[PDB]
Amino acid sequence: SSQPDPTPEQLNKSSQFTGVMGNLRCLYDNHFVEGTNVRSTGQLLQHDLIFPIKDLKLKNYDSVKTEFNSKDLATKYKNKDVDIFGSNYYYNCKTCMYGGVTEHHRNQIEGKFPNITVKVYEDNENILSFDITTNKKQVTVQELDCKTRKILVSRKNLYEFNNSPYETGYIKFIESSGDSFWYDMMPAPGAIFDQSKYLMLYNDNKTVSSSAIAIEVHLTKK
Amino acid sequence: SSQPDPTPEQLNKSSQFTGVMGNLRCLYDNHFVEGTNVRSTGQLLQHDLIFPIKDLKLKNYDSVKTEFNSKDLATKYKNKDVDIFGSNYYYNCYYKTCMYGGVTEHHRNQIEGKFPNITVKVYEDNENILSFDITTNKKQVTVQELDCKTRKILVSRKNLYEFNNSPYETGYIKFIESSGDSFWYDMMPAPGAIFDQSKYLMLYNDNKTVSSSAIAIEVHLTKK
Repeated sequence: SSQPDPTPEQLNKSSQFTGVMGNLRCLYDNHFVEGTNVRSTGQLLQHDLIFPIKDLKLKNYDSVKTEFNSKDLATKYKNKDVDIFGSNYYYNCKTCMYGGVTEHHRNQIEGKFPNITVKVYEDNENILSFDITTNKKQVTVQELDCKTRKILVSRKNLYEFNNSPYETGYIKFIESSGDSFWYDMMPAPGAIFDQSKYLMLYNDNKTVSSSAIAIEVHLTKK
Repeated sequence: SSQPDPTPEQLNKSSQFTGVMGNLRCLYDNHFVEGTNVRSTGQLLQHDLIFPIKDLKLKNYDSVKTEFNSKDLATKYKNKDVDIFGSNYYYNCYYKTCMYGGVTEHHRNQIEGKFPNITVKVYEDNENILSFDITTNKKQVTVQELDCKTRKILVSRKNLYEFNNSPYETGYIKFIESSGDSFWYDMMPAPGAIFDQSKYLMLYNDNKTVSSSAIAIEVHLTKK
């Protein structure tokens, strides 16, 4: 069904993270891997797929490897023409990511793109609202998350180079049925931030209808 | 008599076409040239005819030149009042816009009352999963007009052609006349990165026509 909302004791405290928050910020303040109608050119293990997505922008990679939480997901998009959108890392890996794959055919939106509203709450107060878009009928939650966080960094300093103005923060997605789930936007405690480990949250390749999804960002101020 | 149905190997594979499928899509997704009771105003060679059909909609052309696979066809409609319906192109049309066939005599061909319902059966991997009807106002209608109308719906409803490529690997449209005689057209582009519109539309240059009240259409596609 759906995931129970977070308890304050269930959320990571940014104040307890002592590393450089800029390592998390760089995963969302910027450009994301993007591929249109591509086909996998190989794979390493039964849980991933490699796509010939070159970086025309900064020339940081000539291909990308994405990982899924199951062999089924990889088998599924193995020989399909797909679209890719997500946050990549180099740390442990050419550049990798997780999930971010949707079937290209029949998924292209014609005409007006859907307006997905993001309601931002600070200490339970709807303080800001903005819309994001997509060109996909069925879009990965990752693409929506990425686009939302980018705006949150640019407009609300969600992540700063050192730490964050917010103690806790989670992004909640609600589908038409009322079913919801959320992601912790803050890093685990300690001085080290493992990017390859954090982005693993996107490996379920979860997708939703772009015209039937609501987003809520809940933050607590320091 | 009739054309043998296509073998899998006789059909173009969209996956082998690397250009922009949108160049083929644009030939069947919007408007088609249409003229009612017009008369040719000239011609360049012996197997074409120019008609004073103006683009009232988008103002993209003041006349149209259509080509046939023979001089006889051009001579036949040269001085007759005709109706025109077809898919036009603008890349390598000198005499504006060009086309192939699409001509039927206007007089005695106008349908009075209820227009015929031409059923289109759509098959995906040999499974009839969808059927829809198209119509026309002509007793004897060109198969170009029927093809055009069918593909337009297929693009709008089944994403037959997308901007990049297509959800279907192979695809052909088959026409069957009352006698059982049939023929088909390959709906997929030739392999490679280039799509020649003027070359593709040549399939309509025989100006083939059929009875609108005695024709069946079948679309056979294979999924990717």
